[PDB]
Amino acid sequence: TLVHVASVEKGRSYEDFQKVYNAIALKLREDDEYDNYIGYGPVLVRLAWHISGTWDKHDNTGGSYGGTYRFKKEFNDPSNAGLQNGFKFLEPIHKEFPWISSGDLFSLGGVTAVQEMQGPKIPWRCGRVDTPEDTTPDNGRLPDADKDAGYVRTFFQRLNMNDREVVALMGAHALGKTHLKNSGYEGPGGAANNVFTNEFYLNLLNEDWKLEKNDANNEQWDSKSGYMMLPTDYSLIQDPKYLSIVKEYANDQDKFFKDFSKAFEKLLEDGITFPKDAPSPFIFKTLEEQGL
Ligand code: HEM
Ligand SMILES: COc1cccnc1
Repeated sequence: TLVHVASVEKGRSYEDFQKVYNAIALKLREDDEYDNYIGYGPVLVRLAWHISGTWDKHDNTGGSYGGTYRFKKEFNDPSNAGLQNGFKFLEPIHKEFPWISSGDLFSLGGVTAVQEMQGPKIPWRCGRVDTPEDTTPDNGRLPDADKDAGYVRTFFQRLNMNDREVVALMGAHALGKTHLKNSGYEGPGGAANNVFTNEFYLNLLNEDWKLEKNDANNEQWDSKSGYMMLPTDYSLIQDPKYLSIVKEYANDQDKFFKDFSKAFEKLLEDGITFPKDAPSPFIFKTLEEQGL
C-alpha cells in the first residue's frame, strides 16, 4: 500500500480555492450552449468521479491524488470517452491558476458543478499532488454498464463503498445524458438534467421502463417520456436491498443530498492521507450566495 500524503499548495488557503471555484462557476454560466444547452456541469461531475474511480483500496493505486488523467494512457481510456470535453473546459482555469494541482482541479470541478447546479454543499480538501506518468493506472478499472446488481455491488467494494453509498452516488445519473458516440448508450435519465435533484430515483420507480436495443446494438431501459436507464441503473430496483434505498431517496430530498455529499467527498478523497494538522475541509459559497 502506497501512501499519498496531502500537501497544501504552498501558502494557499480557503480564499485561493474559492477564487478557483468562482472561475469554474463563472465559466459554467458563460459556456451555456455545450451539449444542446445542458452545459458543462454533468461532464465535470463525471470527470471528478472517473479520476477518482480508478482507485483500488487493496494497494492504493489509482485515485484522485496523482492527477494522472492528464496522461494519455488514462485520457484515452475507452471508459473516459467524452471527458476530454471537461478537461478542455478546465484548461483555461488551470492556466489562470497554475499553482493548483491537477487532482485538486479535477475534483474541485466536480464539487463546483454539483453546487452550482443547486446540489448539496460538498466539503472539499486540497493537497493532491501531481505524480509521474508511470503512476497512471491501466485502463479497465471503471465500471461496465451492461451488468447486474451483483456486479455493481462487488465493483464498488473495491472503492470501499457500501450499498447506501452506491445508491446515493448513482443519483448523479439524473445529470447530463448518455451519448451513443461516447459509450454506446443514448439518452437522459430525466427532465431536469442540469439541476441536481433526486429525480433519478423518482424516475426509476415511477416511469414505465421497456428493455430495448439502441442504435449501437446495446440494451437499455427506455420510457415513453424519452428517458433511459443503463442495466446497472435498473439493477438498483431489481435487487431488494438497493430498491429499499432507492425508495428512501425518492421520498426524502434532504436525506439524499446529505448522503450524496458524504459519499461524493469520500469518493474524491479515497487514497489520500490527511495530516492531523491539515486544514479543515473547505465549504465554498456558490456564485448565488456571493451575489456574483
Ligand atoms: C455502475 C456504475 C456506473 C456506470 C456503469 C456508469 C456509466 C455511465 C455511462 C455509460 C455514461 C454515459 C457516458 C456518455 O455516453 O457520455 C454515464 C454518464 C454519467 N455518469 Fe455514470 N456510471 C456509473 C456511476 C456513476 C457515478 C458514481 C457518478 C458520480 C457520482 C456518475 C456520474 C455520471 C454523470 C454526471 C454522467 C453524465 C456525463 C455527461 O452528461 O457528459 N456515474 N455513466
Ligand atoms: C447520465 O448518465 C445516465 C443517464 C441516465 C441513466 N443512466 C445514466
